[PDB]
Amino acid sequence: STLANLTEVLFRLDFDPDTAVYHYRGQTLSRLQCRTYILSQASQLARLLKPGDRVVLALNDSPSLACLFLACIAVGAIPAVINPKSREQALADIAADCQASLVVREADAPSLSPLTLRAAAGRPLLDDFSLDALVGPADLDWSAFHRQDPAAACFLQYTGAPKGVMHSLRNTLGFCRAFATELLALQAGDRLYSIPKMFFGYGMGNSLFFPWFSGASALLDDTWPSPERVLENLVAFRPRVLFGVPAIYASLRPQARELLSSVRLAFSAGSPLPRGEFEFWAAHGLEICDGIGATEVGHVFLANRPGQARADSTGLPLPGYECRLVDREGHTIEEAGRQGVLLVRGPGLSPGYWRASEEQQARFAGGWYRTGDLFERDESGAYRHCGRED
Ligand SMILES: Nc1ccccc1C(=O)OP(=O)(O)OC[C@H]1O[C@@H](n2cnc3c(N)ncnc32)[C@H](O)[C@@H]1O
Repeated sequence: STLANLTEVLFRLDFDPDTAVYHYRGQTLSRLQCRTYILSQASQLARLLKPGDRVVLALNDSPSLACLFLACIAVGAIPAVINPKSREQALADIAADCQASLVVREADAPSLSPLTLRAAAGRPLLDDFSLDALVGPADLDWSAFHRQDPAAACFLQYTGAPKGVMHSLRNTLGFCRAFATELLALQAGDRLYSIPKMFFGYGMGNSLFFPWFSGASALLDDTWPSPERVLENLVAFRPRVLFGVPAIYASLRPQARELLSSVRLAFSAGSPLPRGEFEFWAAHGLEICDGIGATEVGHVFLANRPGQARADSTGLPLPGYECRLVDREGHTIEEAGRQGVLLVRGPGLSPGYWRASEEQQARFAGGWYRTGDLFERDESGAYRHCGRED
C-alpha cells in the first residue's frame, strides 16, 4: 500500500481548522491551535525517540494528553495511555511489557526503576512536559511525519498480566468510520462528552479520535467524574452526544431534566444496559443506544442503531463487521436462542497483541476475535448478552 501516518491523515481531513476540537477547564482549542502545537511538540519528541519506540502516558484527560499522544504518532512512536493512578508495580509492569522508552506521568510522581517525565503543576491548557528544558524549544515548521504501512502497529491499548492491543492506521480509521460515521452519523460542530477516560479504549475513540475524524469537539476533564462534577460539566458544556455506561445513566436519574436539556444522542457501553434503565429514560423521552466494544476490536462493533433501539438488547453488527456464535466444540451456531461465544471480524479488528504467548494470541485465531462473551441471537438477528464463558 501507500505509507501513511495516522496523525497526518487526521490533519488532512477537510474540516474548518478554525472550529473547536477540544474543551478543557472552560477554555477551547481549535483544530489549528492543536495541529500547530502537535507539530511543534513532534519536533521535540523526534530528538528523543526513534520510530517504533514505545511511550506510556499515565495521564488524566486533557488537551495536552491528546496532543502528546498524536505527537508521538507523528514521529513514528508507539504511545499507550493508561490509568494515571496506576500503582507503581502496575505501571512498571506495563512499561516492561512494551519495553517503553519514555513514561510521562503527573507531577511529583516517583521514578520508574525508563526515562520518566512529569506534567506541570497548575494544569495548564498546553503542557510541554519538561521537553523545553530537556531537548530545547520546538521547531517552528515541523512536518517530518514518519510514514509506515497502514497495517503496522501505530499505538497500543492496554486492557491477569496486562495485554497490549496493537492498533494500526487502517483498523483505526476502520472503527472510526463504522461507529462515528455509519452508526452515529456525527456531524461537524457536535459537542461530545465522554465520561470514561482516554485510558479506556471506549474513551480514547470518544474523546481523542472522533473530534478529528468527524469535525466534532470533545470536553476533556482531568478530575474524576463524581456525579456532582458530571453535573457541572453537563450544565457548563451542554453536550449533544453523551458517552456513558449503565451505572452512569443510573446515577443521572435525579438529574434527568438537566440531561434532556442538551443531550440528543446517549450511548452506553462497557456492560449490558438493563431494561429498567432503558425504560426509565425512554419514558423521559431519551433513547439510550446499547453497544458492545472491545479493545481488541478498536471500538463498538455491535450496537443498537439510533432511533431503532430495543430494551435488553445489544443490537446488530455494525456495517462491515461480521459476528458469529460458536458452540463448545468451536462449531458455528446457526440457530436462534442458542447462546454461544461471540466471534467478531471487521474494520476495527486489531492485528494482534504486542507481546503475548501463543495461548493469548489464540484469541485472534482464524481472523476473528474471540470475545469470551456468551451471546444469543433472536429471530430478528438482534444479539443479547448472556454472560462470560468458563
Ligand atoms: N474498548 C471499548 C471500546 C468501545 C466500547 C467498549 C469497550 C470495552 O469495553 O473494551 P474492553 O476491552 O475494556 O472490554 C470489552 C468487554 O467488555 C464487555 N462489554 C463492553 N461493552 C459491553 C456491552 N455494551 N454489553 C455487554 N458487554 C459489554 C464484554 O465482556 C467485552 O468483551
